[PDB]
Amino acid sequence: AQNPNCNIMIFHPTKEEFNDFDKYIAYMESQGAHRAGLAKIIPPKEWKARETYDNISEILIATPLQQVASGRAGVFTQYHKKKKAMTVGEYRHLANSKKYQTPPHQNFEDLERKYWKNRIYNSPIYGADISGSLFDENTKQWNLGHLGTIQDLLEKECGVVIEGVNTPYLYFGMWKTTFAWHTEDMDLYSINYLHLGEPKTWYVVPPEHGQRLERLARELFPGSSRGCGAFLRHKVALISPTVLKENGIPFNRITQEAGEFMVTFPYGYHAGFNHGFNCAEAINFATPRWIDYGKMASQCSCGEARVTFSMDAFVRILQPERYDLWKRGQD
Ligand SMILES: O=C(O)CNC(=O)C(=O)O
Ligand SMILES: [Mg+2]
Ligand code: NI
Ligand SMILES: [Zn+2]
Repeated sequence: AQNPNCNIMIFHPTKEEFNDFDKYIAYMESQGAHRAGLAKIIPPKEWKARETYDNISEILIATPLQQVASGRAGVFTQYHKKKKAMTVGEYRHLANSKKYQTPPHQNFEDLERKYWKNRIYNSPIYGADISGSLFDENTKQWNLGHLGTIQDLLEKECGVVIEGVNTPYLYFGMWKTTFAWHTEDMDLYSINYLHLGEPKTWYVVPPEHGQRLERLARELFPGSSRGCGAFLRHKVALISPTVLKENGIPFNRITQEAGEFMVTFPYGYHAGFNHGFNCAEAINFATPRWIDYGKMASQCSCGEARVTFSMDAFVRILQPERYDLWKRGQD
């Protein structure tokens, strides 16, 4: 069995290997990359996502989210307070202000220590989940706006044509902006490209050990657990690496820098934080190996998780017994 310790693998494809996205994902899996839940892909040196980032300041962040924390430094929840719209240029200035800017630090490990010690005492503002793309239309390789759609994968694998679309989303981050512990909708893959700016630190639990994380989370968030049998679908809970280590949960960590892709694999729980002003782009995708994970994915039916239009068909076709109850949560 390849990669039996479930380490995060880093890949350096040549320009020739960067032509066929599906084929390269399958190659990474042949080497055991999926066992970690997360892989890093460094694009060939010839490749670029677009020519410059000099003209992005007029993108609108219609609903910036202030991420307010409750709990203790290593075990907390966050809620998202909606703020007034602002442009990317306004947001960048805000991120760089004395109130929100990255502190002085020695290296990524020192910054990680400062994040875990101090995150809860601040409420950073995240421009998340903005439909759109920063890939140039002429970028032919690994262009996250030109991937094969999950609807077409389901149709190719299973023969059933379904409604729905699959488009990318932009994330504009600042110091301490946080992504809570989660898997993807329907336990899909994700791919994330860090277009510009400061790094993003990721934490991930191997898919084969995801239920260990879920059991800890039920212990650490006991009211939330009673409220919903899949409350990590709410994307609000944080647990630090120190706490994970104290409770014996297998995980790994890695820092993504600008110009790098990360791939999350089906049922790979992940969480993380941004080091400073940055912009990422991400989208879900599927392969034939995902289908069995989609069929088994948990679902939130309490009403909190509220998701996209396109998840309807996935539930309806892959999970017909759950469909009725899940849809009641959606309506
Ligand atoms: O970058 C972020 O804030 C969160 N992104 C992801 O969870 C992803 O790409 O799957
Ligand atoms: Mg612009
Ligand atoms: Ni994710
Ligand atoms: Zn729920």
